[PDB]
Amino acid sequence: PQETLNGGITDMLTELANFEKNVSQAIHKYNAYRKAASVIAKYPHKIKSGAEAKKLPGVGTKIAEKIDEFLATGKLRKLEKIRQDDTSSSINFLTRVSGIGPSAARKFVDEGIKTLEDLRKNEDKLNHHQRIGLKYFGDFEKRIPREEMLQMQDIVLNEVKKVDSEYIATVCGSFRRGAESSGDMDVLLTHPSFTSPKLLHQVVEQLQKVHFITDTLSKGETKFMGVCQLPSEYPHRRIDIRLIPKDQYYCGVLYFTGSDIFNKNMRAHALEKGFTINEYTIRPLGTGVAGEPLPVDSEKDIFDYIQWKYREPKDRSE
DNA sequence: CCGACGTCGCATCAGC
DNA sequence: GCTGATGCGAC
DNA sequence: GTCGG
Ligand SMILES: [Mg+2]
Ligand SMILES: [Mg+2]
Ligand code: NA
Ligand code: NA
Repeated sequence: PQETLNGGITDMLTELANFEKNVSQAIHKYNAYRKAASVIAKYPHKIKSGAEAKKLPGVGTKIAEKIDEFLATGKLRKLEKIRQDDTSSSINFLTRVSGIGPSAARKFVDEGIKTLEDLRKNEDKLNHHQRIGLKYFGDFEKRIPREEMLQMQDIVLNEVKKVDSEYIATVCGSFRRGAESSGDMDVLLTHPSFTSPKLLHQVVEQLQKVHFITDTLSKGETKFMGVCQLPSEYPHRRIDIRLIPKDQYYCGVLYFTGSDIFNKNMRAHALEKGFTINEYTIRPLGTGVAGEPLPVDSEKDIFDYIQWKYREPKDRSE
């Protein structure tokens, strides 16, 4: 449906969700607004009254009201006020820096650090992640055309095969769903000798060695979060690398393939057939007792157990 | 009326 | 020192 | 904020 049917409404709701999350620290109202924004975006008629909106699930008495106000006046008094408020719009802004969440942004603004310039002048009050978040603020909000993703994937598979030819790597995310662009790169790793440490680090190390990986946000025994750059300049880009055991690998690939709404929908159907699915395993439900993890050897095994027809990654927007 | 609302790895903090 | 809590980025 | 036990 064209943005311009209810775009003004969904934008109002999105911006309200952001203030809830970033300024108020009400994660649940932040999800409540997002859920209402999503259900309205998908609605194929120009909304004419709050009461009409109110029939959608996740739209309730107070969002119906705000919708009427927006229909009557082209705006919300409350959102106009919060927008112009120096403190609140700074807190909300600073959270766009990767590594600065609602709590650091509050603490910065409290001591009068409100802008990126203020951030640049005070690097010693930033932790490591936060400095990298700052040094790449602009790069991090840019999108990744599929063409660069394929070239990034060429580099990742090649270097992974070179470290040890028995690794299995799959790039997940919207890339894997065939999206024309991506926000970042998510790489899933496993190795036959890993089931239920150096295996992760050795790969990270090879990608630093050929200068693909440039910075490190965090790195553990199973997850790496970092930054990479195609050789020339291209923007710097977010890359995660996770090492999963073999018998959880295909669950990992399904989950990190997503999307969101697809996984949710699939968890929900999974529910109605007496199964649960997290990032690791699929388990039958007992009185409601999740039992032992079932064997899984492809993505398909999972879709089978729940009696759903395999879906091509292509067809997993929802 | 009032509790649920997704779940988890890593970095860094508070506190013993 | 250590453990357990909290912030943060994430389908 | 919305939903539902
Ligand atoms: Mg070999
Ligand atoms: Mg992703
Ligand atoms: Na409703
Ligand atoms: Na942030």
